[PDB]
Amino acid sequence: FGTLLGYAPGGVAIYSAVFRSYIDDEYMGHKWQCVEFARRFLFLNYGVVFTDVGMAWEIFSLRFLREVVNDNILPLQAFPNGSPRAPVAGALLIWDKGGEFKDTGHVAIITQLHGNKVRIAEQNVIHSPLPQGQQWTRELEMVVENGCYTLKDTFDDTTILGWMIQTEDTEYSLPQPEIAGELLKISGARLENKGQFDGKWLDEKDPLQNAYVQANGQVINQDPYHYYTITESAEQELIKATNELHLMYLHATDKVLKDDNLLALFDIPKILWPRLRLSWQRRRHHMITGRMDFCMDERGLKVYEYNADSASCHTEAGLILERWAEQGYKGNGFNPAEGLINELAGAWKHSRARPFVHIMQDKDIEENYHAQFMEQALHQAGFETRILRGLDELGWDAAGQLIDGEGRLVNCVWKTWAWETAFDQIREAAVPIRTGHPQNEVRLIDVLLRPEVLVFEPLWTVIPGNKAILPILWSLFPHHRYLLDTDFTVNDELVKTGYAVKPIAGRCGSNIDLVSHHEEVLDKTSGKFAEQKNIYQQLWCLPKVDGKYIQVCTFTVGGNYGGTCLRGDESLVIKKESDIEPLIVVK
Amino acid sequence: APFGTLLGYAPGGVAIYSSDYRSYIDDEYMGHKWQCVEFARRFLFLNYGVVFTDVGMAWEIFSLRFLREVVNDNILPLQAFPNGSPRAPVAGALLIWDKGGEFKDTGHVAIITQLHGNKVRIAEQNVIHSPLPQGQQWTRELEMVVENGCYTLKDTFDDTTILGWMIQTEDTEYSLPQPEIAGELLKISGARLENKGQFDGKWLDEKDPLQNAYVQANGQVINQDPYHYYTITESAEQELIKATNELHLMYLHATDKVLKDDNLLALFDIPKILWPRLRLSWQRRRHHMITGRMDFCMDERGLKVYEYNADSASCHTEAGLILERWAEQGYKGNGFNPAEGLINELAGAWKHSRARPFVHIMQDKDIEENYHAQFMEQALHQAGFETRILRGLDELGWDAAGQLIDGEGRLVNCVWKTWAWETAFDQIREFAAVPIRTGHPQNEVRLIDVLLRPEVLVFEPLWTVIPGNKAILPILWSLFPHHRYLLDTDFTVNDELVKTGYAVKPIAGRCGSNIDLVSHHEEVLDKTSGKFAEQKNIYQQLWCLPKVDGKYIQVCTFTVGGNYGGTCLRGDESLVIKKESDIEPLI
Ligand SMILES: Nc1ncnc2c1ncn2[C@@H]1O[C@H](COP(=O)(O)OP(=O)(O)NP(=O)(O)O)[C@@H](O)[C@H]1O
Ligand SMILES: Nc1ncnc2c1ncn2[C@@H]1O[C@H](COP(=O)(O)OP(=O)(O)NP(=O)(O)O)[C@@H](O)[C@H]1O
Ligand SMILES: [Mg+2]
Ligand SMILES: [Mg+2]
Ligand SMILES: [Mg+2]
Ligand SMILES: [Mg+2]
Repeated sequence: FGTLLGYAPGGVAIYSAVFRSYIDDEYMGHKWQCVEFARRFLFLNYGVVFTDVGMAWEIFSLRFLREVVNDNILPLQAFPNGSPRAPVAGALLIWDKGGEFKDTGHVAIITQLHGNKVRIAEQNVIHSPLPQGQQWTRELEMVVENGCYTLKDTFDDTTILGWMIQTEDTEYSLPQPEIAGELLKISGARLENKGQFDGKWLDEKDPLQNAYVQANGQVINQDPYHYYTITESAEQELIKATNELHLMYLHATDKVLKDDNLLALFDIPKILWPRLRLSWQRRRHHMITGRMDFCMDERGLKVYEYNADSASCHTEAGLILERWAEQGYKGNGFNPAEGLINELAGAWKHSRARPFVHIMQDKDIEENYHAQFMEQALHQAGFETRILRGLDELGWDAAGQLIDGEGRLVNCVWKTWAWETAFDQIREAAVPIRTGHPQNEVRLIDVLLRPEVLVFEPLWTVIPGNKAILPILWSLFPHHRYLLDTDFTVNDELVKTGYAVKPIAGRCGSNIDLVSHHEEVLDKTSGKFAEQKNIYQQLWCLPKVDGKYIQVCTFTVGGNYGGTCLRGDESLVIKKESDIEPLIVVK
Repeated sequence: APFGTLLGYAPGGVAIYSSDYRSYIDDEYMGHKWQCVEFARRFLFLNYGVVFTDVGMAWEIFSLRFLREVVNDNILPLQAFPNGSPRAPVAGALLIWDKGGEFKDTGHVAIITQLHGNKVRIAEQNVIHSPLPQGQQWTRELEMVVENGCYTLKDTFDDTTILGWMIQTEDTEYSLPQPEIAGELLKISGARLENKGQFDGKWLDEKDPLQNAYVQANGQVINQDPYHYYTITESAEQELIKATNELHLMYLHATDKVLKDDNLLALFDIPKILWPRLRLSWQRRRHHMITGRMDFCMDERGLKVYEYNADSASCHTEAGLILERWAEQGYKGNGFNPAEGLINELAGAWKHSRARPFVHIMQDKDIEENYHAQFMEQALHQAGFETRILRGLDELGWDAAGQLIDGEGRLVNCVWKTWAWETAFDQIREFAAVPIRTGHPQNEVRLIDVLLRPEVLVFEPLWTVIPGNKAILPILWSLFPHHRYLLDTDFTVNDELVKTGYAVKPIAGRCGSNIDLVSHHEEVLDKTSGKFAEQKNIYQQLWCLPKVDGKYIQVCTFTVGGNYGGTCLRGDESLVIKKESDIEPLI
């Protein structure tokens, strides 16, 4: 393991959790699989990288590479084995899962084309030192007949999907694989009632679970004997979409922070602009968790919003639903969010956070278990926490430093508070924060914006959590399959489709108005944000399944998929009071 | 309060320490703990993401006409208003003091934190060294008198002079012209020493390996008349320092702009394959440049810069040591060696480079490069590094796997090259990634097989080829039109250049090779042969060196870690300075 075997062109080493391979703070892969080599190769040689993928064969489905130096997105065309499009050096070559590559699939780099052969460089095929100075691992027979190009693999039971090239030229290239509507259908299921949820099924021995009870009782939803399922094909679409939209959202965030006209649309205090930028530039890789809201049904997959600032439901999807399973599911399926705690613990272990982080939650019994759920992650990652319930335990020394109750310094914190809240305190000649007070009255903004404090999630995360970014995403990725047309007005095309009126910095499902392509108000909610800037997002009603509208939620943990959860409501607009609906992935 | 003790915070949480006798924030140099400039610059960066260049004295800030936006190396305009100006001294502006009274010769600077119609509050660092009133975010209050539109401030001191304030804005109304220096101060004068035989035998100490290195190459000699020297006024040096820091920031801005636009970068004739790396380099090794050298024409007419040797520059030993020996040996006046601390500031930039513990020095087998290697070896040694000089490439070879190793078999991972990158680029002009060897029968390692090895960390960084290439001159002209120090440089002989006459110069040449100086009369004032005849030329406005005491003197300033590192001369019987032109003692 790890023995250096040789080098691909340009001098890219080839070898045979704590195996994460990074070059700077860019994730190359897992040591030392086929994907890690192809990614690193592309990263050291062309400054580009493809998004996270579970299996190597999932690569052949991407249609874009990211250019790191400027978070720019480039077009990547795919080509089937046997194409007029010739397989040039440096192109990605992918294998479907099958034979030698049972389930994984495979990927390598074409280092050199010939007249009757081709040389590829790759990892996890060869585990022996290569001959002095030879920069390739295998050769593959190529058949050039009638302008068409075919590659023949050295194995006898492996399908080669094709090669890929980063180019605008779409000629000879195939279309982006589109998933079957049926495979995306959500459908109800039921457990056999043997009184499995008739009592204290939630383990009250566990402090975390018990905190949940204190805030919600022994309840997940009205009927715990009923649950829903999604095909394992859907979860994969969910993983494709989550990872892909995650990059999109950042590509737009960077785009926003690069032009005062675009940033100006978010109504953030103009005094926080330079700080937004600086935060983006040095904490771009420090985001920890996020939740994406989707509509999923036979029509396809659409994104409503990306709660990137401060999300929740982690405890529910990643702990309670597990208990529910362990308590009453005897099937073969699985909870798409089972390993959320670890995913998070992972993200924390690699976050440049201080050894001792203060957890800042509000004095709401409902946040208690959320703060503790996260504290579990931080503790699993080896950090020291101290859960601050409200701003009362906070104070300043004589000089002006932030100390907690025990009297220690507060320089690193993970908040439950949304940044827009601290923003509010500003909207009343440079970030006005107190550094001392006769009564020691410390405020939220007096902590989160104290330059010396390391906050999670980062400041810039409020750009992607703000809806003013949706119209921008549309502008940059027009007619993208997961996107919904949204604008800061009701344009001609929207007036025609119907739309959702939404406050740019709202949440909980507040002040949302749903108008049809007719005139009628399909549904409306109240809220505290009825006075802020609204956006209008193309309508796209939630699917009703077994008497409840259902919205799919995935989580992002450090940029990548972290799980899926369900949310149901008797009405079209999911709200804070909505129920969590058990979900079980099936194949 | 002792040194380093925190007394309080300015607006936004910018701490104020007691400087009762160097600070960085990430990778950005802020100042020296804890001067008035260290706080002034830190305030701006933490609050506004901008910063102003390295200044010798705080009073010099008032002469600066631009700020730097760090998050994108963009340059912002900064106007200066006299104290007594219609322009009101808004909060956040810079308040600069001229040297005098309480602020003797250092001068002084502070930040206006708030206005009160009849008063103003400011924060600073090297004025009061005692804790401040719990919570008070200012250090002093000045009386602002407003009489008929004008604004005047009165400083709490009776003998000091307040220059005015500065505001980053495009509105030049009420503002001051960027001062110019009286050409008479920029004149280079000839001087002579009393001949009492100070330079007749062996004045260079041969027991010092360094000096001996110099002598084995040049003998006990610097120029043809060691008794004659030149002088410039301390004001000209200040100007020279002013210009060096300014141009350095300019070139770096021009580099950023080039690596952000393919249509520009393409004018450099750098093998495409390297583009992604050029970019990656600018991004990581942004602050890793050690030392460069600028070439100027200075005289009553003012200051012009011909080129900026940022890749590989020499003359460091001559200026910072041999001339030191010359003075210590035959000078007894009051003037000084403008380059005396090179070695010390050199060790400086190394100590703060992200350099690896053992650094291989790579020179070419030139009895002349030996002392430039060894001189640099001293700074490395002083900054605490282990070195081994490599003369030529015979000593290099590869392991069985393909790793670069030196004579004594150790790994070559870090390197300070004497070689010019273009030499390595040339080995590319003769694939699907940079064509380097990671193995070879005869174990024959080329230059490029080292500099472009991904694991090999080199100095100077790859990107420096850009500023070092003269295709940047036209770009620089384009960005900073009729700039005080720039010369009209284009890629063709445009109308204007026909009028002035111009220099024909290869974009990637050195030593003064293949230069053609044509007059407005359209005559060839001078020519030089060379090995760069066949590459792309740029044409720069003629601006002949001045002739002083029989020779033409060109001024040179060293850049070191981005800031002025000293000055030296070079004279020649011709208008063209070459590798053979001698160094002339400056004082
Ligand atoms: N374009 C749309 N078409 C149909 N329904 C929509 C649309 N946008 C939103 N909704 C519904 O409105 C709810 C609220 O919209 P959403 O974009 O999630 O805003 P939010 O208040 O920021 N969410 P959250 O932070 O989870 O509480 C969703 O959960 C959907 O059920
Ligand atoms: N615009 C100009 N007008 C008049 N003389 C010039 C001009 N540009 C250059 N020269 C002269 O030509 C010499 C060579 O030009 P320079 O720009 O230093 O090129 P170089 O060969 O890259 N320098 P170097 O790397 O130090 O050896 C200068 O030192 C001057 O003596
Ligand atoms: Mg939502
Ligand atoms: Mg939301
Ligand atoms: Mg020169
Ligand atoms: Mg040069």
